[PDB]
Amino acid sequence: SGKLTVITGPMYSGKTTELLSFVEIYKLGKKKVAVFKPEAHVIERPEEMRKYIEEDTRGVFIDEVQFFNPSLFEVVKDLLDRGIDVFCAGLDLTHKQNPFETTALLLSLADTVIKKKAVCHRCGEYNATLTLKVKYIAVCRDCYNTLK
Amino acid sequence: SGKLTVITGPMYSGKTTELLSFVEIYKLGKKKVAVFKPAHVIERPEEMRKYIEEDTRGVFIDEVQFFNPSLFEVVKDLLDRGIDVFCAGLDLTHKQNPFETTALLLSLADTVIKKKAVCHRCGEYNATLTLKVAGGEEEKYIAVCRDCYNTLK
Amino acid sequence: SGKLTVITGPMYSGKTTELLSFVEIYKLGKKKVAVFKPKIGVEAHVIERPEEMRKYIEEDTRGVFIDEVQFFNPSLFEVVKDLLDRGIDVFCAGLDLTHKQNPFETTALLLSLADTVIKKKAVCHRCGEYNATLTLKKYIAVCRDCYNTLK
Amino acid sequence: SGKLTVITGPMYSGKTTELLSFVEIYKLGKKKVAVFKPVEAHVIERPEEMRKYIEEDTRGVFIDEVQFFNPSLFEVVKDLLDRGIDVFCAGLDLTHKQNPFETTALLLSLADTVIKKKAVCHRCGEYNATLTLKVEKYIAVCRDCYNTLK
Ligand SMILES: [Zn+2]
Ligand SMILES: [Zn+2]
Ligand SMILES: [Zn+2]
Ligand SMILES: [Zn+2]
Repeated sequence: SGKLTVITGPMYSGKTTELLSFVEIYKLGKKKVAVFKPEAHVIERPEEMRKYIEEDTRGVFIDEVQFFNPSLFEVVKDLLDRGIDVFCAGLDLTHKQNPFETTALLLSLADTVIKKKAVCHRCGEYNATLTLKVKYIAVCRDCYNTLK
Repeated sequence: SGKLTVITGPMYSGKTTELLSFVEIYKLGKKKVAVFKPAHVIERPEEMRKYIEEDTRGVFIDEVQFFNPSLFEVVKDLLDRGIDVFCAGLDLTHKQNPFETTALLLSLADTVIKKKAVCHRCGEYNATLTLKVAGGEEEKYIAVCRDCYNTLK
Repeated sequence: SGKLTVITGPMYSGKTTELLSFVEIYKLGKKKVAVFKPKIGVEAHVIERPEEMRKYIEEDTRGVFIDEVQFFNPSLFEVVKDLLDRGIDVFCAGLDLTHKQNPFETTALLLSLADTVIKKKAVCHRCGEYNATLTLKKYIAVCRDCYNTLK
Repeated sequence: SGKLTVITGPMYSGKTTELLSFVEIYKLGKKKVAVFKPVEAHVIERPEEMRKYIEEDTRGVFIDEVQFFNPSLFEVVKDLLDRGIDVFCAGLDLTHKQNPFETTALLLSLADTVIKKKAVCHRCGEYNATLTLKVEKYIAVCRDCYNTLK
């Protein structure tokens, strides 16, 4: 079976650079990869991935998954079932601290969860877990609460 | 502020014994804790209020799958008040669908711990799913890897 | 091949309990385990030397659990490796650093071998925060800032 | 105080880019950082040479290929943590004969966080390589493949 890794955290936490880190490890090992965003194939629906996935593909990499429809749950469970490893990067929470549904569903399915931190825009510590509106900023919980 | 740790995985993955690892650290430290299951046995997340005091430094909640998704805001508020929260629950049902309350708390978590069980079928330390099977020997629930889930279920 | 998991942290960081959390999952799963501790599966076999483990391991044994590894001879590194090569999962708990913040060598060597590392924290004795990573001095668990205020 | 993160694994498991990724997060957050090897990056022979490149401003220090530094790096890193500086180190945990690299082992002891990286196994093509093997070239392999090839 393939395994699912989900990388998550606020804006500016290094999510996409983590994602393409694994992309690099797979390419180095000479595994065939397919990379998607909402060199990546820019797609509207999760059902568009099949067209860029070959019999040969052993890794599928997905960026900004919060923006995909939740049907990506089922398409990823299917790739896993076929023995394809899947890596997904996206925001866990909105700027109002509500979950992004597609990331939540993927977090439930994940074999491995990576939570990434950012530098806090207000206090400067490497301890920021949240995204705050106004342009977007990454902040820790305490700073989020004092800023609104 | 408080930080949220979420322990999850399939049945028989040791998630309760794990959250007790955490209760104990706090007791050893002479800290006041409040422990909940669906340890006080409550029905609604809004009932935690009654058992949490001004010097409660840690909140521990088991079987989180069985609570209403309002637990998300209950926990968010505890974190903002500086109280550390530890939650254990199942991530997926025997049909491999997400439990909503667990999925919400994983989005909010500072730290996620994914637990594995022993695969009931192939024997390896690698089971991530729960499956309902015929219960003639010991309907029953078993923990399986994905390969074995697909073979059996 | 077997997998190595190492749990480390200061005193009072719940390392022993985490180790039993792993024993019990093998037990529920009907796997045969062997549990060891050093001379300072329901029995913890108290043994002096890492080479003494072989006498309690049957062809059948699928997981090996070792507590307080800092007190074992560093030969534990080769004995654990052999166990991995024979398809047996090993889980080890111990202190990473002495009360003087020097590495415990055996725990150090096991960390380089580990497939998985779990770093555990205690409640800070001075501080009250869930952030102690160090042991001090009675022994007391403390965060790095309080360790420096106290000594 | 600062916190120590140690990134480890076999060759081609992506340690260097993992470390640089943490550099980028810091640089974007407008923290002053310094990088070292056996935002300015310095090549240094001894760990004690970091001292002259750390300013009162410096909030992150990033150190690569740590298996080649003297074990004295442990106490240099301890001092930096004690002065409020965060430290990220990346280096090989095991040599190609599966003996510990001493310097990494000690930093693993000091670490607050440990990241173990995996490579794709050169022999069986899986994402499960934890070991390095001299074959002269070096390759990454799982334990099972290592023992199959020697
Ligand atoms: Zn802040
Ligand atoms: Zn199985
Ligand atoms: Zn303290
Ligand atoms: Zn292999």
